[PDB]
Amino acid sequence: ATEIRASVGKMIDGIGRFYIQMCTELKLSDYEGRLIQNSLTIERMVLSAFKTGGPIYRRVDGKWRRELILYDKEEIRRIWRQANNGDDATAGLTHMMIWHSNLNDATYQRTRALVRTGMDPRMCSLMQGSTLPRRSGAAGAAVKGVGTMVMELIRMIKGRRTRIAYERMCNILKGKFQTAAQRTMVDQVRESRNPGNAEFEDLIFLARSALILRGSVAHKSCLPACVYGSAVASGYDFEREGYSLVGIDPFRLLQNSQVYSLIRPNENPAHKSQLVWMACHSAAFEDLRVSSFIRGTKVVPRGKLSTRGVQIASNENMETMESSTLELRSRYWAIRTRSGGNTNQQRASSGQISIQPTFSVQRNLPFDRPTIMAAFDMRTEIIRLMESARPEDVSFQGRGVFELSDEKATSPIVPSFGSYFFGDNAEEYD
Amino acid sequence: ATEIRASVGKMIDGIGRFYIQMCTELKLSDYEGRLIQNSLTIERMVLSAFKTGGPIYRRVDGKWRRELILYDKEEIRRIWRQANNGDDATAGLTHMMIWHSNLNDATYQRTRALVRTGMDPRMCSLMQGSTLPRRSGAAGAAVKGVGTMVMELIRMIKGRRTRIAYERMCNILKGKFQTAAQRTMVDQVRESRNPGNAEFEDLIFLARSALILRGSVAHKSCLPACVYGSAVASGYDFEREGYSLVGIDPFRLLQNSQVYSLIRPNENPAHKSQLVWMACHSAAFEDLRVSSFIRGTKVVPRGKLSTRGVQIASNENMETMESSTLELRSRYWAIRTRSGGNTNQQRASSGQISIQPTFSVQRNLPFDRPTIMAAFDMRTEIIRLMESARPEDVSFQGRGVFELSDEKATSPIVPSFGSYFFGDNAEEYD
Amino acid sequence: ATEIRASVGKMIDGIGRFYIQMCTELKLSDYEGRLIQNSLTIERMVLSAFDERRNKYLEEHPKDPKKTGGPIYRRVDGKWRRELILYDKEEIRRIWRQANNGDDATAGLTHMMIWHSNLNDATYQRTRALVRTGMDPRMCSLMQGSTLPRRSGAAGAAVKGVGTMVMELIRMIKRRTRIAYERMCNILKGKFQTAAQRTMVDQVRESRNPGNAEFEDLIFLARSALILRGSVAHKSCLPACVYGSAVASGYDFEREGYSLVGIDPFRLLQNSQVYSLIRPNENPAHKSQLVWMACHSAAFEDLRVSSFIRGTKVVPRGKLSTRGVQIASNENMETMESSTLELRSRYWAIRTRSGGQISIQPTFSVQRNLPFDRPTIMAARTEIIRLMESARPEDVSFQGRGVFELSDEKATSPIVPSYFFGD
Ligand SMILES: Cc1onc(-c2cccnc2Cl)c1C(=O)N1CCN(c2ccc([N+](=O)[O-])cc2Cl)CC1
Ligand SMILES: Cc1onc(-c2cccnc2Cl)c1C(=O)N1CCN(c2ccc([N+](=O)[O-])cc2Cl)CC1
Ligand SMILES: Cc1onc(-c2cccnc2Cl)c1C(=O)N1CCN(c2ccc([N+](=O)[O-])cc2Cl)CC1
Repeated sequence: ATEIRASVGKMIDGIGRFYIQMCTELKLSDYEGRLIQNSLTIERMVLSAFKTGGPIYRRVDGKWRRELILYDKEEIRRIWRQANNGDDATAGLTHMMIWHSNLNDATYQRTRALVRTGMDPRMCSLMQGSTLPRRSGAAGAAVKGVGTMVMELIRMIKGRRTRIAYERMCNILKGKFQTAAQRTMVDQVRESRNPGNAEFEDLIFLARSALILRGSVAHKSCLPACVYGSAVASGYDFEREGYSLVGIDPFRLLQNSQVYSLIRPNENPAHKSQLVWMACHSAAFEDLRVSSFIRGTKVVPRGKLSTRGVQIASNENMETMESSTLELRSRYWAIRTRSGGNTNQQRASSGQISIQPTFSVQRNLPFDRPTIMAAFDMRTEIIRLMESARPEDVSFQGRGVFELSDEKATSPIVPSFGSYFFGDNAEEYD
Repeated sequence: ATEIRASVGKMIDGIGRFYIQMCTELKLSDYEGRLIQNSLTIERMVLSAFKTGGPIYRRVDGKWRRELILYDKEEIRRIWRQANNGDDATAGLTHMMIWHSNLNDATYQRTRALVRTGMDPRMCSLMQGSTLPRRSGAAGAAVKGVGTMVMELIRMIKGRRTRIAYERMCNILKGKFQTAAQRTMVDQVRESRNPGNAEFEDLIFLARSALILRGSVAHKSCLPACVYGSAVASGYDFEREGYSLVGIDPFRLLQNSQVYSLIRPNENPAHKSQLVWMACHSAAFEDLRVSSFIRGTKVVPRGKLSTRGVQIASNENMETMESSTLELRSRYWAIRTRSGGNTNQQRASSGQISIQPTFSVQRNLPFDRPTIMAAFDMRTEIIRLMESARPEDVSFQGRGVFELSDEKATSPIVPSFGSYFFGDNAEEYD
Repeated sequence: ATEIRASVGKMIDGIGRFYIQMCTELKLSDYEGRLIQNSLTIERMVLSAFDERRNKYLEEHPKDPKKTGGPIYRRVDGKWRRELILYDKEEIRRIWRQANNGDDATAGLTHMMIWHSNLNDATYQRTRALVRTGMDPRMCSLMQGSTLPRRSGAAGAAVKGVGTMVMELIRMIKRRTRIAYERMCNILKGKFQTAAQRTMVDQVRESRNPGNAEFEDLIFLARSALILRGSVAHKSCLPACVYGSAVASGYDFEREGYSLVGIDPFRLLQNSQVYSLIRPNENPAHKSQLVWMACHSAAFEDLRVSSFIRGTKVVPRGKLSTRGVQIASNENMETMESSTLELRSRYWAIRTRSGGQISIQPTFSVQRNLPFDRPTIMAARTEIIRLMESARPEDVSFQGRGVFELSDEKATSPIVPSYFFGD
């Protein structure tokens, strides 16, 4: 707890000090250093370094300008290592990768990659950290969704360190499944010699089941490097105060930060804001209802967002680019979870699924058809188990949201009530 | 294109000139000639002729009066042929039949005819042109729904020109199915010698499948004969301008026309208007949402309509009949389609059917149960195919509605969102 | 002109640059530097150093005369710490001039005084001052700039309300320097929009040895200004930390220009984050309202139009769950928390110095009011009473003019939509 916050606090302090340093080298104004487009470029540089470069955006003569500078990968590596007091500090590096992953999960649908892997494009909610490199951190492995892990394994399926790297991924995936039957099936894929089609068939099954019998996937609020550096510069001490990725800390920091974004002509600044907000709290596949309740303003589906990606291609001309303040604050806050929700328990039920007519009145007589009709080796155990599940089943009982003043999480607020961020395109209306 | 509009333009000009002629014979005032009840009677006469007669409604001494005149079927036939410059002009005749069919599809449910044919009364959406005579036009065959065609075939099943007339109907029905499996099944019904129960069983199957794997059925805006004649009389040239049944033309004409209807005491003139509007654009079984969006005012289900049929039986007394203006104009317009929508393609999917919890918050965890659970000879190919379909699947991508000023259909408007016109009676609430 | 806009941007550059220097001297954190409480102390320091009267006096009557102070605040060992810091006045004066390029630039000092005056009008209704002078405590709404000095510069004089001038005059009447009396009368007359009020204001101006009749005039002349309102300038003057922070981040007010009545101050607060210390039983939202109102001279406005511009409700004073911004020496620092001040707005509006078809002929027999623009048609001591009785609380002003989007930099498309100290 205290020990966790200590190290997390150190790596964020590292990223902070690096950014500030990196910002001075480029002779950037404070405002300019707080432009999200600049942060990502600087973030890109240090990851690429471990020549390199990219677009830097300045405010020259009343108009936005785009230079693109280059640095020695040795020069960058030296700046990173030294900002993290001697050490190579891989931890801060993989933290920036996860922030990039989170934003990629919010910005882009990845059906094109799904169809080549033989996977249902509707499995997107299982795809957390798919753009994240194979053999990422321990932190990376935690953040990767069930679908991400299935997709990595099929690519393998399609130099006997291959054997262990295959076994390493099966165990990662097994750790994520919350039922014994799903876990056992992963053993059968892992135990297999010369992996082929049966294994493919099985992994596609397991992916599908993870939509109802959800896996344990970690979520980490990871902010652009400018937010961290800005704080360090303003006099916040991440090592003395400690820090959390899953507590109030990131919400609290975003409440005291001001980030900017370059915005295109037809784009809506409010919509750009939602995208980066979603990315910041790793909520691309979180129910839109709960996101909305937390943020305070409506969190609208991807297809209704009047916005393109955060990054700006070298194609388009800067002469029409303007700068908006990204709204990243929130009405409430909530603890980020590793849980997938209830996948069994079985204990009791408690509820009502039909009515008994009391009054002679013309009307239909409602009943939960799926549930009533439902009740009439390891594969069937799963089928039988996910068939028992209802969309109405409640997870995270007792758990709620908190006021920004309730930093001890003493008094939770349980909310009362579309849901899919990616369920709103030209092919389907979900 | 130009050639199509040329002939369509001619037959509408024919119907026009006939009506004007027919109106003078009966010494009818222009207003009286634009009474929908009078148009249908005149329409009835020329169809019956190919003695005859029916009720004609006049404005005498401040009250509505009902005479019923008679004509020689030779006299009528002469008036029709000569209004269409020499030719027998069957094309204009079958056009009036389709207008009658459209209005019958909007006015009356036909479950009584469905139960005798051994068909599910819920198949009404497949029943376009069921009141239309067997061996109608080529135009008639196009307008007939899948259920209409199945019902005709069972009646056959229940003089070896019978053999071809059976084969002719199987090929009509086959043309309508958009999948190969459905088409193949029709071959098996057609190839059969001595048609009996297996064929019945099969046709009931095919009808059912056509609710999800919809067939290609044509739709034609066909207006009462008074609307056409009124235009010709006012100086519109249908041959010079050409005409379309599926383009902007009928919408444009309705925007420049004023039709009247006799309305009963308790009836709502707004509701009478919707019925004739639906009939005019062949939209009895079109989604109520899209109808509403096009019309501009709400298109209400049949069971919520405070109106009886357009026609007035010789029973009821005229002394309480009054005359209302039928509102048949529209906010937008749309192209009438021959398509049934997507019945396969299969190519990709793109969407989201579940959520991954990000925040520890008490709530249910939504998922598309039908779709997720779904994925666990020619008959089974169809079952397997319609089981893959979801109510959420989007058809007519890119296609939208148009402003009445956008006659070239250059800039479409894609709308964002009950649905069943006949899903609102004392037995069921759909 | 751009020049008018560039000289205003020059002084904000000065204030900004001065505040930055001051913070480095006080070894303050950036966060600590953006605490409204420190900003005030620092602001209070400069004005004290240039308070020649107090300095001339101290040169005669011995304290530590060369120094000046106030409480600075820091966060130490997880808790806020108040400390009385004493600073050498000459060094403050040097840093001011240096941050204003050798110039003593008293317009920069006056700006900060108007900010404090705006803050004072937001916090306290000043009934005791009013009754002592012999005027109605209800005249509350004409008291803008009353907490300012008598000689306060051109900007300061422009900001002062009608009742402020009246109070100054009555103080003098009840009390070589006939020039000060006559000058203040001109400054009073210039505020009056009607010619009838302007005439009576000259009768008082042109008088030797003013007494009863002159005192009685001003009191009625003030009473009239409640209905027949005066031309009182409203300027958006922000805490020095706001300006300091912007300069520090790289905003160039001289180059970019700046106004106190345009969109500028609204834009700045949109890109600012100001903190306040907050007592245990205080609503941070209500403190924020208070400072927001003080920022935009909004104290005596209609609450409705203030709410409409703001976005959230602008609750009246006696229903506001917060006390003053400053913290007294007797207050317990161990209970102090610091919070963000939400000072952003939904729309913006120009800040005024000010205080076709005329009728309708009915066509349809329908129950309704048959409206007519009362002023235009009808405008064709006793005259004052007549004018006051003629006017109605439902008659509209600033016709056509509305509010603008934050995105609408120019005055393109306006949007056409109560007592803060109400009993
Ligand atoms: C004024 C003012 O002056 N010094 C401070 C100040 C500075 C440092 C520590 N504590 C304080 Cl109080 C201050 C202030 O009120 N702050 C600054 C830091 N804030 C913050 C709180 C939590 C998180 N987090 O969890 O990431 C991030 C941030 Cl930046 C809270 C708001
Ligand atoms: C006045 C006025 O005088 N002559 C005309 C006039 C007459 C003939 C042709 N063009 C024109 Cl402009 C006119 C006019 O404005 N009309 C009349 C015909 N209209 C119409 C347009 C389309 C369709 N259609 O597609 O079936 C039907 C109809 Cl009736 C449009 C409105
Ligand atoms: C990113 C980013 O990088 N450089 C700038 C930048 C910096 C300086 C000038 N212009 C710009 Cl655009 C920038 C940005 O978008 N800003 C900073 C300044 N802002 C601002 C706008 C108006 C007023 N005012 O009227 O007082 C005050 C302020 Cl501080 C608007 C938001």
